[PDB]
Amino acid sequence: GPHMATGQDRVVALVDMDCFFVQVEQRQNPHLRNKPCAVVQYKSWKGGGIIAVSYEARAFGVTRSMWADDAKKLCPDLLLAQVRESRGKANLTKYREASVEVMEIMSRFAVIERASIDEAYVDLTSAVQERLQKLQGQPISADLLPSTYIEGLPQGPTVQKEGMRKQGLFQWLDSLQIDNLTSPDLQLTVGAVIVEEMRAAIERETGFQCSAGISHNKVLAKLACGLNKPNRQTLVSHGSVPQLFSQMPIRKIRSLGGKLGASVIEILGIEYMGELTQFTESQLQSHFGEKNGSWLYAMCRGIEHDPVKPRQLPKTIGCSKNFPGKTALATREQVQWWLLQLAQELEERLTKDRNDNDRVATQLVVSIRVQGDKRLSSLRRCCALTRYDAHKMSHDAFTVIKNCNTSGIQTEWSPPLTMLFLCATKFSAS
DNA sequence: ATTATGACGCT
DNA sequence: AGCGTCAT
Ligand SMILES: Nc1ncnc2c1ncn2[C@H]1C[C@H](O)[C@@H](COP(=O)(O)OP(=O)(O)OP(=O)(O)O)O1
Ligand SMILES: [Ca+2]
Ligand SMILES: [Mg+2]
Repeated sequence: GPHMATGQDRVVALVDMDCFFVQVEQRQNPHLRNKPCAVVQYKSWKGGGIIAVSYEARAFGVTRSMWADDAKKLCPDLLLAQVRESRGKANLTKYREASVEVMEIMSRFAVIERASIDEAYVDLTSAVQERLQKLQGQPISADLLPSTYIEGLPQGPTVQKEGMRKQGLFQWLDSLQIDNLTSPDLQLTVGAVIVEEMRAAIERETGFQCSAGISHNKVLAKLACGLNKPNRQTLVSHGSVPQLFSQMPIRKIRSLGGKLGASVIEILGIEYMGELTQFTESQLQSHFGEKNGSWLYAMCRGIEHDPVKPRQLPKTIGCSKNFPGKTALATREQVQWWLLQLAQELEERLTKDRNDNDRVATQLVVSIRVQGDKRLSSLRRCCALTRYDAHKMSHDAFTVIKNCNTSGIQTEWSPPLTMLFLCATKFSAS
């Protein structure tokens, strides 16, 4: 009843760029704009691996992870842009720098948590309170929400999508009580107005379009964001949760896309998020552990407490290359050359990071994979990172891994290496 | 023969 | 610490 918390204390948004790497390439090369196009890395093997796909191309069934030669079978006129190559490896600098552009604009509106290269969570709670004071009990015009969907509406008593969007919006605004400044539905609505403004600013100043979700926590904001893409934003109210979750596959919720989600389905014999409400907190804890059990118990009711962490910069800077099939490194000279290439890119990124962000990494992590292992990493060892120098870093990396060489021969490397990975971590202010 | 990342949890 | 999971 009156003591039962409802997880409506915050307004949280998740902003995610539409087909991000593609938009970066389309801004640079107008010939790619408004075309079925994809971004690919490498080229020799099957025309390269697709990593981002424009919405026009998705209509043909082109997807991420598809080989470009295969995508071309679905979409003969597919245009491609290739990821830059430096020191023999894909170099993602252009996209990282474009990411910074967006993150800096968002940070003008509120504190953000960088969640990936192309998305950030936003805690809008305080910004909403402020805007509410400005409004002075003034109603919110639908004009202020020109790209917003209200999940679950319209309902009750309509052919085209934009018209549906507006009907839903009008039902929502018609029911709002703007008299109450602590009304969670009102707070979300004002949050959506701010997110419209943030999204407009992003597009004006970068050229990039994005989608967004607005709700009361990160998981719902994230789910909302994906409900209407591209170039639209979705508000998921506390009230919409029971209907939304009643047919929502468990795997769609962030963190349940893998083995745990699979275990939830298997052990409990259920399919949808809403079916979780029927179990006690202790029951869920017994199957999935104290922490997961509590989290699932609240989450299936639309409640989640993870804070938007104030962190705009990545916590690690890493460089990685796979050496698949026949290209696996089988000589010490090979291993040393590629560690150097990786270390050189890393030094470059580290030096720029130190200048821009006044911090220095203190730990170097070195990871490899050996031919045969089905695991991402076979071995992960750390050493001290005392100087931003590529030759030293690569020499150190070699030293920590050199014992993995089964070969009785000094020159040879066995079993061959199918992945190398250098990662700088444990930053300190400088 | 996706690849190149990046965060966080467990013990 | 080194490993595993989940994600973009
Ligand atoms: N598995 C991956 N491997 C390599 N790069 C990836 C991978 N997943 C995502 N990326 C890169 C390319 C994407 O443009 C960018 C953002 O990813 P993501 O948000 O999942 O999709 P997207 O922005 O391309 O399309 P959407 O409009 O569906 O969000 O990160
Ligand atoms: Ca995206
Ligand atoms: Mg994303």
